[PDB]
Amino acid sequence: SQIGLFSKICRVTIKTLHYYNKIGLLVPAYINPDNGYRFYTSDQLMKFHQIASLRQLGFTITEIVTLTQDENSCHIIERRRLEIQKQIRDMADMLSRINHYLQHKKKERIMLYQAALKEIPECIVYSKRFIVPDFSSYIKLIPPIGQEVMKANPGLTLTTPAYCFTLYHDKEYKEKNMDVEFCEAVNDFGKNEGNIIFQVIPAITAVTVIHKGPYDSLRNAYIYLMQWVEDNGYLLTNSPRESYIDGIWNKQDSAEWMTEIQFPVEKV
Amino acid sequence: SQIGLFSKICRVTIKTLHYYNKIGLLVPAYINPDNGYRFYTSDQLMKFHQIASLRQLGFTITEIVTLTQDENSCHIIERRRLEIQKQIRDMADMLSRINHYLQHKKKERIMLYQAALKEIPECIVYSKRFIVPDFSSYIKLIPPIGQEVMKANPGLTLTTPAYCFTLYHDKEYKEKNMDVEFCEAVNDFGKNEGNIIFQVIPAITAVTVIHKGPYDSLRNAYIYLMQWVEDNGYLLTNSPRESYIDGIWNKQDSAEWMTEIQFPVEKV
Ligand code: 118
Ligand code: 118
Repeated sequence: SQIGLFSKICRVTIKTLHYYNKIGLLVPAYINPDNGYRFYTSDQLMKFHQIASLRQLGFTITEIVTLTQDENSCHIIERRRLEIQKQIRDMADMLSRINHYLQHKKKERIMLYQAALKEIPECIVYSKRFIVPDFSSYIKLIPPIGQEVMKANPGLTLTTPAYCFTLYHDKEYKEKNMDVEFCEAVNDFGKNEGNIIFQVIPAITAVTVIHKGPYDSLRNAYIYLMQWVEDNGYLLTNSPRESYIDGIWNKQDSAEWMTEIQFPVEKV
Repeated sequence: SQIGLFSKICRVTIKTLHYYNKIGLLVPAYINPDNGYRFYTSDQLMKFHQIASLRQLGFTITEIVTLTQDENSCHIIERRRLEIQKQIRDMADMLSRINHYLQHKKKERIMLYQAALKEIPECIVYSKRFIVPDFSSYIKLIPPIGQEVMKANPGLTLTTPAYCFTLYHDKEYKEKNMDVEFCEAVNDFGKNEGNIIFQVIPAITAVTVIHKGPYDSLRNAYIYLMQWVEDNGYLLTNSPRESYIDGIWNKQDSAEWMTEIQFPVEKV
């Protein structure tokens, strides 16, 4: 059976048979030496059937070489079983994500906020946890802390890139009784004089959305994020953070400012 | 903020930012013409955030380059949703097949048969449907059926490759007095003579198993295939075909016989 007839028997292209010969997966029975023409037999169709049966299960080519040459190799198929289970979980989450994205673009003509699930590493921060009467009053008392901590810790260099955020330790919603904890990441340990202390903040996977503009609309992102958090079945494992990209330090106009709200979540 | 500090903000590789810049997506703010350095600003971070959100959604890069600026293009999102649904369906299929594979390999030392789905086209066959008392009498009676057909039709040329097969239109296991229909696909129309007719057999999606051995033990294969259709949640849509590829006519050794069982099947 010449390669054309055989390629139509097994119903696959010629280049596929060329490739399977090139990698040594399916070798013709008899190659004519001067022309190089490949001729197969029935016992090449018998092997191509096994090859295609394994290849419909997603096995990579080298995995098929091993599956056909090494017997009692059930650990590689089980490994592939676990990987396929992981991709099914991931694809179902993707389904929920794309349903929510389509649900939004029909709900609003503009996508104001996209939600990204990113991993944030562990940090070394100086932290002050305290009650706040008003979030507007919360903004002013931070540069005093900036003076104070650099005073008490000489030569303490903050991490680059700068990570300056807020934990919201409140389990429900209110506007004037916010129990917050301001954390900012530095390089080394330090002195703990004052309400300012040092602590290690563990690495977390968190869904974050970046809101750009003034802070009075920031709650929007939270409602959105909360929707997201409930829609895709994620569970909020820790208190929500808010990391400051743009603000009074870089830029003077308060409408081009930008913060990023981060929800610590776990997949359940 | 050079590309290193920006790549450390997003926790992304320098090569990814390079690739994005090459493709036109996420062009940086300032490319210094003396040394070609790349400086990024936080607005580029805001753009990269939605880039990373879509890349976390499964969207290919050309789809992100078309989605990040032409904000009206929405049909491409239900289209991606349909692609993901197709993949989830096929992955669930694959998962059922891998679990069935694992149970069967843990069962027996030797994997005798290996099922594979393939799309068999429609084909113009000549057919003869009739009753047989046993399998051996049937095996002996096919060749005179072929001889009668080649005599009654002058100029009848078979199709290459030779798709010559039979159908068991019974639904339960009938060992004797079988209602069997032999058929073979030909090049073009002939004239109906006797009880042999011509017709066009429609294209199917068939789960196939190649039996190597004498014909009286093809039965095993069917049971296996049956388990495969009940286990992996497929459904037998039509009478099972059995195609003869290699056998007593081409090689007189009984142990080099090849028959390709084809269950017409549909997904549930
Ligand atoms: C110590 C404590 C706070 C700040 Sb900053 C800041 C943070 C990261 C990168 C640049 C600046 C600040 C504010 C105004 C003027 C100058 C610096 C800051 C304040 C509130 C909330 C978040 C960050 C700086 C040092
Ligand atoms: C019409 C009917 C049967 C056969 Sb064949 C056969 C040939 C090629 C591929 C598959 C089957 C046959 C028999 C003798 C000499 C040459 C060809 C055949 C034989 C036994 C059982 C079933 C079919 C051929 C034409």
